[PDB]
Amino acid sequence: IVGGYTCGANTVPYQVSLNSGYHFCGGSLINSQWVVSAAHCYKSGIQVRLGEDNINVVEGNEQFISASKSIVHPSYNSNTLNNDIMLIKLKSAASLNSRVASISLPTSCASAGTQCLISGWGNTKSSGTSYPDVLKCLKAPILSDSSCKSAYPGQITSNMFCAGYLEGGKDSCQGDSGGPVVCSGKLQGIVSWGSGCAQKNKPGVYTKVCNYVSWIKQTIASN
Ligand SMILES: N=C(N)N1CCCCC1
Ligand SMILES: [Ca+2]
Repeated sequence: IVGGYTCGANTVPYQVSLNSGYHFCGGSLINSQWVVSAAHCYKSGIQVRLGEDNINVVEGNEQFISASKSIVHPSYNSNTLNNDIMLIKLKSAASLNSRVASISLPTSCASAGTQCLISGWGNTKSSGTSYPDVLKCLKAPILSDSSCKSAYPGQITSNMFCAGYLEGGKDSCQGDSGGPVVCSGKLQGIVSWGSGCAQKNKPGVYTKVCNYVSWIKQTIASN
């Protein structure tokens, strides 16, 4: 996250870190046994880390649980990033409390102008590299579809939205991928792609979760 603030320990209780020997992507806990992340974060050998603040220090609220099954969306296209969503099943259920909690799925899609919270452990610089150890947060609005399409001609599908600031300076960045965009207490986006980080006229692009609720629910019911 570029241009954000330190969230505070366990203030984003649905945020997870995906670990394969190191943090590589975020995700969101949607019930006690399932996480949703970005398809472009897929790899084998995932450990899900819940209850994290500092990802390099054991602070006492962590739960570390291996994945048993990953499911990339059937129509994910790695060239265009259309349908950039995956589900991860945990080998055992997490123990839910005030510091480790699920986030609700939306019943309706959010409109442009709605303020949302984006969070992650990704790079904090738009030039160069500095990775934080503690969770960072950013408040940002959903942008109109017309603004989003004008920023990225030919690249925005109905399964994507833009959020952030056209003036630059505040955005998600590398290592934030897969993490949550929460608006009015519901999961509306997944950190997906963008051009650089925090550049003028190049806002972040997010997977539009409201289009996937039926697939999520059906998949969880059957796996
Ligand atoms: N929001 C931006 N700029 N991103 C998404 C996360 C990876 C880098 C590009
Ligand atoms: Ca920790």
